[PDB]
Amino acid sequence: GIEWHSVRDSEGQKLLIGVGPEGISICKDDFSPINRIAYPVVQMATQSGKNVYLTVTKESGNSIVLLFKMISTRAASGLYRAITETHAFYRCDTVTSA
Repeated sequence: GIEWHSVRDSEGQKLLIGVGPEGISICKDDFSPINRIAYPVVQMATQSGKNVYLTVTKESGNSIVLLFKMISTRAASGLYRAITETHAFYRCDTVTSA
């Protein structure tokens, strides 16, 4: 079901990002879980060439940025689209009586 994307963190550690129904899943290359990020916590998503940045809200109230380095601009666009468009499936909104 979930589409896993190959990324590298700030240090260079190989990770796997899984975009699912509840949110973002961060794992190691052997799929061992590390952390999970729910979509309401995700404030923003940014793409700068091969890189993808995420603005995450903390339970404290403040916002911090997560960096994900990728092999190509098409790989980054694939992860950016996954976070942005599976949000147009998570966060739905329309009129009823038109």
